[PDB]
Amino acid sequence: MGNIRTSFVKRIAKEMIETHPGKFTDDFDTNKKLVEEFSTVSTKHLRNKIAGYITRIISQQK
Repeated sequence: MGNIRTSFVKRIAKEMIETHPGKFTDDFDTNKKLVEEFSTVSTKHLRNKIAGYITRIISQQK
């Protein structure tokens, strides 16, 4: 096996979301704008995974 390496991405997500408590609106558009109003992640297509990640956390949270 090797290293896991994924928790750091989760930390970036936290930093991005937690800067604005507009959380748990369980909509893709909401999380989209939530990401775009902050955005601290490199790689433009990686933003997609971030937006989906938020939505995923939210849907499982409820």
